[PDB]
Amino acid sequence: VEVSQFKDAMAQLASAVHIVTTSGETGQHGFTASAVCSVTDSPPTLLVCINSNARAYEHFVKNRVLMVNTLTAEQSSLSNIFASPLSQEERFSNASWTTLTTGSPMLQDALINFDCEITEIKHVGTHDILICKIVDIHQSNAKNALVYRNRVYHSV
Amino acid sequence: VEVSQFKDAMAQLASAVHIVTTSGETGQHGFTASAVCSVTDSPPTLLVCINSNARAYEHFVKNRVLMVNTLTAEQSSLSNIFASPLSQEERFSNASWTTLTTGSPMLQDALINFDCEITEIKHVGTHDILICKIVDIHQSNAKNALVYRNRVYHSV
Repeated sequence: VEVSQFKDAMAQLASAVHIVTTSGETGQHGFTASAVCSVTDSPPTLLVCINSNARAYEHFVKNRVLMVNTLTAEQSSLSNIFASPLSQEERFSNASWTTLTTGSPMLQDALINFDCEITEIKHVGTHDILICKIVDIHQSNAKNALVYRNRVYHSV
Repeated sequence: VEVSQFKDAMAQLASAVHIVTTSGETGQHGFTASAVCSVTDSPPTLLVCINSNARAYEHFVKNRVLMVNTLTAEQSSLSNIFASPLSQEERFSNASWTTLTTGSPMLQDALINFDCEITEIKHVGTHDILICKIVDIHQSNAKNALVYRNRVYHSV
């Protein structure tokens, strides 16, 4: 199918919004993602799709850990910031961060935080699939989720 | 992490809802899925996670094509029907279906329809990842999406 048609069809597919981070000597690194889903509960595992040409990519390959920080309805600016060509220092300055187990930065006031080991990497052309065993979780209660659909944000 | 904690954390992660189908001599087969996301646009590709122990599974392995039918806000009963131990005949009787290119059943009145070839299969324990090249698309306009979060349905 044509790429434009696929992009317009994908614009219809509602998705949760996450900021996926990792830790480095280069310091903190992260990116906004929608292509995240659970895989299995034996053991709890999720996947994250990543552009293998992105600035982000080799930090994830090198470290082999990541945090999935699922965003609340109040964090749409942060979503945009982590999707845009800003330095990591500027990006991270816009929220508060800690760590769980891996050292990957945990976003404070997030909807959910899944700290993961990148167990394996599969190549799918311009993107890779990161298979991620979950090793620590923090969850919120009574918060609303950020959702992206029709190229705008929503509260669910 | 504990499975119960992971399930409760996943309950917070908003997701689109899809009915994933394929075609057979055994006839039509399908299942409700949330673990679906785009992968790449070179060429347009999505993935679908499937329980390799499910009744559904070997039909997908045998046929090597599937349709992702993304649901509208009006199709929550259909979502439940395709998640429950009903015969495929009973399931399919509850909507209208056609075909695009692969013969996988296309759900009428869906939000989006992605007809796919299952290019490769990766094993991740109890689940597999189906890598799916998109070969035909139908999209709706001006409809609302079904979203699942906190174990209940939503309109986005």
